[PDB]
Amino acid sequence: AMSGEAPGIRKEMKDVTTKLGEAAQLSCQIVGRPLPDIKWYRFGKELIQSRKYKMSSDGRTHTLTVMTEEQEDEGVYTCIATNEVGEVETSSKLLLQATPQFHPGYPLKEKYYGAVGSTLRLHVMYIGRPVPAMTWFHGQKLLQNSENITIENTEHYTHLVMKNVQRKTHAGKYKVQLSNVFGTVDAILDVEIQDK
Repeated sequence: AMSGEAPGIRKEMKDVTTKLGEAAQLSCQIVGRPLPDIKWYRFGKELIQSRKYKMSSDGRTHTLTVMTEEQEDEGVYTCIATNEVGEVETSSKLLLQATPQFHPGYPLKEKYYGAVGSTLRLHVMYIGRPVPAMTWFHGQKLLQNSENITIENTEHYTHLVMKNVQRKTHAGKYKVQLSNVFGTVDAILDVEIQDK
């Protein structure tokens, strides 16, 4: 006809939390005449329906189902509703839940070796949502950022860098600890310094 109604949001998308590895339903209501066509977006790219991204619409309620497998599934999801009259946009975030766990796929070795006088970097990949409190220990001493020690913590890893390693000062056992509301986990790394 002469007139159609551009898609209108009845219920906007809301933030959703789901256990990592389980299904996540992101839903919203948008109404238009003609009925709106739905597209889902992720990092500026259109999501195409698959087994991982299931898409449901009855013309009013639009739901995206994400079968979470990895931490990277978390984040922004955008639903765009369109018709000849116009288009609307709505976005929300997916929050994952996972007990702190050292990343399988990047197994930690028992012993690590640092050349004398060189910098040693311990790069530990982990799985944990929400991002866990991360802590490093050398013996019974809690590691803190300083001139020769730096610790970069990310939602994907905890990175310890030690400058100018010497056997008397840097050799020994190290403990990396990850903790969140769900639980805690730790690993012990045996560091040895080799003259070279």
